[PDB]
This record gives sequence, structure tokens and C-alpha cells, in this order.
Amino acid sequence: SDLTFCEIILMEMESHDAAWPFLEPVNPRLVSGYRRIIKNPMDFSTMRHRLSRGGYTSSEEFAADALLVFDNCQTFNEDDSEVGKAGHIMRRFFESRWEEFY
Ligand SMILES: Cc1c[nH]nc1CN1CCN(c2nc(-c3[nH]c(C)c4c3CCCC4=O)cs2)CC1
Repeated sequence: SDLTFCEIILMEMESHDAAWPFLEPVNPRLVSGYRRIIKNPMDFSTMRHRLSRGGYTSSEEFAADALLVFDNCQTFNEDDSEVGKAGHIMRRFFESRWEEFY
């Protein structure tokens, strides 16, 4: 049940218009400095893969990964960049849907 809400929220983030930067891992070969700056990469397919495996104990671990996506985004991208702007939309989406359950 704690993971049935995570399925709902992850499904809704995956299909969100602003999700396009976060659907697959950043490729550090294409992004100068990414590997140096982002210690713990995270993205939605990685969360999906881990949810399919059953690798989440509670919903808080799920939220930890979600929040990590948007912490990384705000660490690497300017708030007015195209990726930064998408990340703010996705972050506010996640925080609001999360509170709409817990
Ligand atoms: C499914 C879809 C919908 N619209 N377009 C597509 C296909 N996409 C094509 C473009 N793409 C892209 N991701 C990024 C991306 N993401 C993050 C979290 C980034 C970056 C840049 C470096 C900084 C950073 O932290 C840039 S370009 C991947 C997917």
C-alpha cells in the first residue's frame, strides 16, 4: 500500500510534459562536468527499474530518490535553463502529489 501510491506518482511523473529531462540517466559523455559535480545520479527509469525489482522498503526511500532527481537538477542547471525550468515544474508536481497522500 505504501508502494501503491509510489506506483501512482511515478506513473504520473513519467507521463508529465515536463518529465523529458528525467526519463533516462544523464549521459556524462555528452555533458561536460556532470560526473565531477553530481555524486549520486538519479532518474525516473532508475526509480522505475528499482520499483519493478521491489527494491523500495518504504515510501520514504522512494521519496529520497525522487528528491535526489531534483536536487541534482538544481545543483547542475541554472534555474532559468530549459532543464532547470522543467525540474522546478516536476519538483513542485512531486511535492504537491506527495502531500496529497501523506
Ligand atoms: C522523451 C522526450 C520528450 N521530449 N524529448 C524527449 C527525448 N529526449 C531527448 C532529450 N533528452 C535530454 N535530457 C537532458 C538532461 N537531463 C538532465 C537531468 C540534464 C540534462 C542536460 C545536462 C544537465 C542535466 O542535469 C538534456 S536533453 C532526453 C530525452
